[PDB]
Amino acid sequence: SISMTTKLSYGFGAFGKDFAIGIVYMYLMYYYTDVVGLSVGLVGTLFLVARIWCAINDPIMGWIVNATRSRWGKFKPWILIGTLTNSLVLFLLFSAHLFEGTAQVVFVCVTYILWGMTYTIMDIPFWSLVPTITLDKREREQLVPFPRFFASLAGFVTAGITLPFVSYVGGADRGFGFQMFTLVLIAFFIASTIVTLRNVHEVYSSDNGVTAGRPHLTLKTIVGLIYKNDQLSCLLGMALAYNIASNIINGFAIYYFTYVIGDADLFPYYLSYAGAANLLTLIVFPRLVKMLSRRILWAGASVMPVLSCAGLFAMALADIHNAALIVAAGIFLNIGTALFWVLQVIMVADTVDYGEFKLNIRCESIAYSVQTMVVKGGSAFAAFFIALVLGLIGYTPNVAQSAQTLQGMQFIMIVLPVLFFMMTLVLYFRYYRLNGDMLRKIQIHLLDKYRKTPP
Repeated sequence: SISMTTKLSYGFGAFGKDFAIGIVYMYLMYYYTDVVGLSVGLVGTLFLVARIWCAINDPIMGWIVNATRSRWGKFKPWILIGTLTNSLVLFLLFSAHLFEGTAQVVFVCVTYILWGMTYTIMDIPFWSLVPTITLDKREREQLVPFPRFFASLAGFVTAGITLPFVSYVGGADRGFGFQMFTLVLIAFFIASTIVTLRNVHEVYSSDNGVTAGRPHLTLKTIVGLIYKNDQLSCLLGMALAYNIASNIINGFAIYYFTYVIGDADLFPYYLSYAGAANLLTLIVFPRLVKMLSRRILWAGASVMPVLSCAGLFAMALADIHNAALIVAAGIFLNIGTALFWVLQVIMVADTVDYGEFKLNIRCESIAYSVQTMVVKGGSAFAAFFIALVLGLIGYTPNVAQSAQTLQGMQFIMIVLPVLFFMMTLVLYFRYYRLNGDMLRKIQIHLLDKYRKTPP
């Protein structure tokens, strides 16, 4: 029933959506420090505060999107505004190398936080289009792999050709090449936004006379829809734990690839094989959901990175530091993250549907606001837990540290993501219920309701 054109246009939309932020996530540290000359402490504090601010802003953006009424619906206008304003703020962000002194710092602080906010404006409604397109289990399963694959491909093409571009254009003057590549990103992002706005046509969307929308809602009642929707709360917990675990693992990988190994011959192969695994598991997700249960795929999504953690734990117990083990851990982690993200989008859709069922309110913006809130709070809480463990083990900041202290810090860093994954799976298998006959019950209920309600 889903137009192949719709799948591919939403995929290109996701490509442009993530191709504009991968550069930030991946090289804003290197820009701010190696090009602009700012203290690592300042940059880290800014990143933490901004992630907290975005997490708090997310539900406000959900309230805004839900209470919106326009010609193109309640999502497309905010999608366009977000893309445009975020492109502007991105270019301004990577133009920080011009100023100096307090003028620079202030600039850097404004742009960055604005960027965050702006992207939030763009992010929530985009994904909220998913539950308004299908409403069916298999259709969602074979829909969301397109955008997830395209997001991952954007991230990996960034990691691949973002530095060669900055080097070719400008040369020496790294800020200039950065802003030129930024313009490239702006072009792709706006093209993708136009594509998704024209082609993606929301079907079962709030705004429709039959879809049980309640636009005039308070912030109190809307944020209460999160707690009242017990399944959306389960999703909140699951995704928060999974994001904390994956952020801790990614920070460990960054630390051991940037500072420790020093063998620059490895990271290319690690990235290549990780991207291969991720894109392959995304391509083959429509298959294997029928071959293997939805629950089974969630379990595997969290278990594969647990295998990666165990492998690198064995690696740390010795000092072999085998590159084969590194690439295997990366492959497993990437398979897990792909499965997780696909199932997570499908589950946000399922949860907005279950909210319309249990309650009588349809609200996609809030569920995907929860998604983005959790995406940001994951990094926030991972940093919090790492600082907690450091203070507990007595990690003086960048001063001489015992050998066993460092090895134990590494071991506990390996361990606690396993705890978070066990938490995700406990919560899933004990409280989640949207994978079987329940899903079809919700579907038939909503479809019959729409059929009976006067349009």
